Amino acid sequence: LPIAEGRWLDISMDFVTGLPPTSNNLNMILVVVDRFSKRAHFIATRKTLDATQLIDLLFRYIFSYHGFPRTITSDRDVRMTADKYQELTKRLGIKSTMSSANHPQTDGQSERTIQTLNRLLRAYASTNIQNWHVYLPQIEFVYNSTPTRTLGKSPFEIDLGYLPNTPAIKSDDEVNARSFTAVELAKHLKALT
DNA sequence: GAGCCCGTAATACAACAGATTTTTTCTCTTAGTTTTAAATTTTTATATTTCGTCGA
Repeated sequence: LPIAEGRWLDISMDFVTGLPPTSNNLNMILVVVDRFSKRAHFIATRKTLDATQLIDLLFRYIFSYHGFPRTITSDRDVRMTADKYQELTKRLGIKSTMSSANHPQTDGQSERTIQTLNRLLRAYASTNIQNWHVYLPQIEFVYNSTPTRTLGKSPFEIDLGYLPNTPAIKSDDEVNARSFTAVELAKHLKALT
């Protein structure tokens, strides 16, 4: 699919199920992957919270509070083939670009994130049933800070510039400790783009 | 060629592809039922076993 845009104007998301319940939360995987920077957010949820009517859009917007996208790529799921979802996205100026009747490879990068997520979920899933909903933000923070392979830079520092706290600045420069005056961010952030 | 060390660095290969209940015999395990044979008495002559005691 088209390569990249201005910091996740193209985006992907998908669902996987089979997760064990903790508070009647047996979906808990609404993974949204910031395709350009591969920031790859995923927020806990459930099947019965919404069906794209009341609360699904609300945490979709609290994710989208950090920037509206311009293109979705998703599956033929009933939570996104509804008339309510397509029309609201059209009024938002954001395309749908659904899948092709059990062809999840259109959502490949989100599903590849899930494949990376599942291993880390098993790593952090010792307390499988009792209390583990605190681990998804932990898995997010670990996975974003870890450098990938296809780009050589961690997806956290690709968009935000700097790395998270406890600086372990590499031997390139001090440029990854970019937390200072913001009027010159545009030039080098476009260079990183 | 010929190989070796070591230090980087490419490199095909595979996982994400809704998850769960059933379906049909089998095989330990563990608790409830059923039929039946057996623990203490008389007893009667027979015999052998094994104690138990006594004797010069």
